[PDB]
Amino acid sequence: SPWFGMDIGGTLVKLSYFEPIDITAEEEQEEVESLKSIRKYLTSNVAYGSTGIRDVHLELKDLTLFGRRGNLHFIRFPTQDLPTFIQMGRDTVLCATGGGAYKFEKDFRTIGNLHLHKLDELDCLVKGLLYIDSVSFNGQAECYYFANASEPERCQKMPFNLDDPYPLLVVNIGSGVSILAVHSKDNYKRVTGTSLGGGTFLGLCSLLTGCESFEEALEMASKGDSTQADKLVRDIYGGDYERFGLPGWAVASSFGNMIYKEKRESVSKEDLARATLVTITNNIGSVARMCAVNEKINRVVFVGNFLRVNTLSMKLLAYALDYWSKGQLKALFLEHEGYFGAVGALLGLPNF
Amino acid sequence: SPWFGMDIGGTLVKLSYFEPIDITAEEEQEEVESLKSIRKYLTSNVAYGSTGIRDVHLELKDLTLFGRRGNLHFIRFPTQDLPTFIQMGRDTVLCATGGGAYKFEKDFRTIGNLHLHKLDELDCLVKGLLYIDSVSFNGQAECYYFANASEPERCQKMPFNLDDPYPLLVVNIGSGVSILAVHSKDNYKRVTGTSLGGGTFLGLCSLLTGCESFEEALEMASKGDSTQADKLVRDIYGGDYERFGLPGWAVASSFGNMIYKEKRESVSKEDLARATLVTITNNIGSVARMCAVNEKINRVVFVGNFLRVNTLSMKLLAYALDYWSKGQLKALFLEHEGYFGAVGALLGLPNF
Ligand SMILES: Nc1ncnc2c1ncn2[C@@H]1O[C@H](COP(=O)(O)OP(=O)(O)NP(=O)(O)O)[C@@H](O)[C@H]1O
Ligand SMILES: Nc1ncnc2c1ncn2[C@@H]1O[C@H](COP(=O)(O)OP(=O)(O)NP(=O)(O)O)[C@@H](O)[C@H]1O
Ligand SMILES: Nc1ncnc2c1ncn2[C@@H]1O[C@H](COP(=O)(O)OP(=O)(O)NP(=O)(O)O)[C@@H](O)[C@H]1O
Ligand SMILES: Nc1ncnc2c1ncn2[C@@H]1O[C@H](COP(=O)(O)OP(=O)(O)NP(=O)(O)O)[C@@H](O)[C@H]1O
Ligand SMILES: O=C(CO)Nc1ccc(CC(=O)N2CCN(c3ccc(Cl)nn3)CC2)cc1
Ligand SMILES: O=C(CO)Nc1ccc(CC(=O)N2CCN(c3ccc(Cl)nn3)CC2)cc1
Ligand SMILES: [Mg+2]
Ligand SMILES: [Mg+2]
Ligand SMILES: [Mg+2]
Ligand SMILES: [Mg+2]
Repeated sequence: SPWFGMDIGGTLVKLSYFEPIDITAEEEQEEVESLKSIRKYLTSNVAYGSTGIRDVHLELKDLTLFGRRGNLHFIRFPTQDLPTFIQMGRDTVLCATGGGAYKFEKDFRTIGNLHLHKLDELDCLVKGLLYIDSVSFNGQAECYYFANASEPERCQKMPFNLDDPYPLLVVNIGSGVSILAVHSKDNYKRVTGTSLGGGTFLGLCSLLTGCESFEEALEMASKGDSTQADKLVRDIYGGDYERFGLPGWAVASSFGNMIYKEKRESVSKEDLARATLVTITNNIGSVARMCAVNEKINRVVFVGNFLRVNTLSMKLLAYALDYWSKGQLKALFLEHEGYFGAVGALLGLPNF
Repeated sequence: SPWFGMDIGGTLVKLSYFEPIDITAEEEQEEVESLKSIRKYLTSNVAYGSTGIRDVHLELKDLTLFGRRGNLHFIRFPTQDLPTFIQMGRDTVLCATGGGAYKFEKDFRTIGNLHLHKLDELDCLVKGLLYIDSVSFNGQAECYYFANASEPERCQKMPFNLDDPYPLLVVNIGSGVSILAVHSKDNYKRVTGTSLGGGTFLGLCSLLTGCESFEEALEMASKGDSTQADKLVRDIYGGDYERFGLPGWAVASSFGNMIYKEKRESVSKEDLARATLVTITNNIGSVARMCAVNEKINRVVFVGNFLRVNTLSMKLLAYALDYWSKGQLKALFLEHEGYFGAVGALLGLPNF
C-alpha cells in the first residue's frame, strides 16, 4: 500500500516515497495502523536511525502521481545498512532497481507477502530523469549549468531548459560510472563506463588520508593543492607544450610528483585528497568528452552521488568540458542527481 | 662528432648512440682522445655511474645509418640525474627531444660549443617507430602481439608485420599518456591524452605500499590480488549485470572496496600494488579503445616505458582490448618501446 521506489546501489540505497496529501476522512478512518505508523515515521523524522537521511530540500510538494496528489520524498542510507532496513521491515509492492535488487532479492522476500519487482538500473535512471525534469522542481528548473565556467569571478549556477532533451549523454557517477546515449524516451544505449568512479575517490582518499566519510574527504580536498602531488606539463617542459596546445598548468601525470621520496614526505593529506578528487573528476570528464564526440551529442548531463555537496567537482567538470572541447560541449547538472533510479522504479508501479 | 639522439622525458632520459664499426686505419689515427674515450666508456660498460643502464639486448648490430655501418645502442637514466650527465659532459651536435629539451636547454648550453637542436617529442616518436620497424630488430620482427590473449594456456607472444603501418593508433605510456592517430609518415594528430599514466602507477604505488622502485612495484603487483581492493560487478549484483553484458568479474569501482575500514585493515601491500596496476592499465586500454573507434583505426600499438619488463600490463591490455572490442581491435607492442623518441631525434641529425 505505501508507494516506494528503491535503488539499491553498490554504495548507497536511494528511496523515493510518495506521501498522499489528499487522504479523505473515510480513507483516514479505514487505514491500518501500520500504514499510519510508517507515514508518520517517515514524515516526522529527517534522520532515520543512525545512518538514514531525508533530503528535505529535494521534496516535490503537491505532485500529482497515479491520479493522487502528494509529496515526493527522497531518502538515502548506506547499502551496508540494508539489513537494518529489512529487519525494521519485518517488525507492499516494492519496485526495486540497482544491483542490490538482484543481490538482495532473497532478503527482501523475508518480509512476508511483500512483492518484489526488479527493474533495470539504467532504464529506471532514464525514466526518472525525464520524469523529474518534466514535472519541474516545484516550478524551478531541475537542470542547471555553470555560466562562464572559464572565469571564476563570473562562474555561476544558472537554470537550463531540457524540454526537448534528446539526444542526451547521461554520465552516471556512482560507485562506478556508466555513460548512456539517450536518443528518445525508449531508445538509449550504454556507450561505455569507467571503473574510476565515486568509489575510487572515496576508497583512495580513505587509504591516503585516513578520512572516515565522503564529506570529510571533500573538506580535506577543499583545503588542498593538487599540484603538490601531480606532475604538470610545466614540470616536464618548463612551460606550455605549445606545438599541441597543452597549457603548462595541465596535469601530465596524476600523482606523478609522488615518485620522489622527499615530495611524498612533504605532501599533506589535504593535498592528496584534492589530487584524488581532481584525478577522478578529470578522467570522468575526459571519457564523457570522448563519448559525446563519438556519439555526436553536445549536451552532457552528470548525475550520481559523487557530485552530492561537491561543487568543486561540478565546477571542474564545467570548466574542463568547455575548455578541452573548445566550447563545443556543455556540462549539465540536475538537482535530484542521485535519486533518478529510485523515481524510475516508483514509476513502474502501475505495471504490476 | 659522436652521434647521439636524446629524449628527456618527465621521468626518464633515453639516449640512442650510434657506434661506428667501419672506422678506417686513418680515421683511428686521426681521432681525438676524447672521442676515443667516450666510445670506449659507452661500449665497455653496461652500467654508467649508479643509475645509467645500457639495454644491451636491444642493440641493433651492423646498422647502416647516414652511410656508415655501426651498432645502435640504447641507454637510459633518470631525468633527476641529468645534472650528473651534464657535469660529466663538461669534464657535438645534440638532437634532443621530450619536454626536457626545452626545460634544460640552458643547462645543455653550459657544455662549451655544444649545439643543441630541439625536436618535437611526438614527431620524434613517430619517426623513430617507423624507422626501427623498417630496419627490423636484427632480422626479427620489431612488432609483436599476444595470440589467443583470451586464454592463458594459449596466450603467447607472436611477431606481427607492420610493413604497411598506416593507419595506426600509437599509445605512448610515459609519465603521462599521449595518443596519436598516424595516417602517413608525415600526417598524424594527437587525438587526446590521459594523465593517468606510468607516473600515476609509480606515484600511487609508492604512497600506498612504500615501494622504492618501479621494479619493486611490479614485483609486489605480481603477488597481489586486485579484487581485494576493487569492487566488482558481482559485488554489486551478486553476479553478472546481464542486460548490458557486463561480466561479474568486471571491475565496477577501482579501489571501491577500500571504503570499508575493515577491508582497508586486511588488504596487503601486494594487493594494493596490483589494484593500482590493473586500474591504470584498464583505463589506458579503455581510452585507447574509445580513440580507435572514433578514429576508425583497428591497430593500436602501445609504447613507452610503463610497459618495460611489465608482461602483466601487456597481457592485460591484449586481453582487455580484444574482449571489450569484441575482437575488433588488436593490441600491438614493440621491442624498443621506450626508445623511439631518442631514435627519431638522432634521425634529425642530417638537417643540421
Ligand atoms: N510467467 C508467469 N506466469 C504466471 N505465474 C508466474 C509466472 N512466472 C512466475 N510466476 C509465479 O508467480 C510468482 C511471482 O512472479 P513475478 O510477478 O514474476 O514476481 P517476481 O519474480 O517475484 N519479481 P520480478 O520478476 O522482478 O518482477 C513466482 O514466484 C511464480 O510462483
Ligand atoms: N554519504 C555518502 N556515503 C558514501 N558515499 C557518498 C555519500 N555521499 C556521496 N557519496 C558519493 O556518492 C558515490 C555513490 O553514488 P551513487 O550514485 O549513490 O552510487 P551507487 O548507486 O550506490 N553505486 P552503483 O551501483 O555503481 O550505481 C560514492 O562513491 C561517493 O563518491
Ligand atoms: N634564422 C636565423 N638565421 C641565422 N642565424 C640565426 C637564426 N636564428 C638564430 N640564429 C643565430 O644562430 C644561433 C643558433 O641558432 P639555431 O640553429 O636555431 O640553434 P638553437 O636555437 O640553439 N637550437 P634549435 O632552435 O632547437 O634548433 C642562435 O643563437 C642565433 O645567434
Ligand atoms: N627504471 C624506471 N624508473 C622509473 N620509471 C620506470 C622505470 N622503468 C619503467 N618505468 C615506467 O616508465 C614510465 C616512464 O616512461 P617513459 O616513456 O620513459 O616516460 P617519460 O618520457 O620519462 N615521460 P613523458 O614526459 O610523459 O613522455 C614511468 O612512469 C614508470 O611507470
Ligand atoms: O557501477 C555500476 C552499477 O551497475 N556498474 C558498472 C560501472 C562501471 C563499469 C566499468 C565499465 O563499464 N568499463 C570499464 C572497463 N572497460 C574497458 C576496460 C578495458 C578496455 Cl580495453 N576497454 N574497456 C569497459 C567499460 C562496470 C559496471
Ligand atoms: O606526458 C607528456 C609528455 O609531453 N604529456 C602529456 C600527457 C598527458 C596529458 C593529459 C592530456 O592530454 N589530457 C588529460 C586531460 N584531458 C581532459 C580533461 C578533462 C576533459 Cl573534460 N577533457 N580532457 C585532456 C587530455 C598532457 C600532457
Ligand atoms: Mg547507482
Ligand atoms: Mg520473476
Ligand atoms: Mg616520453
Ligand atoms: Mg633556435
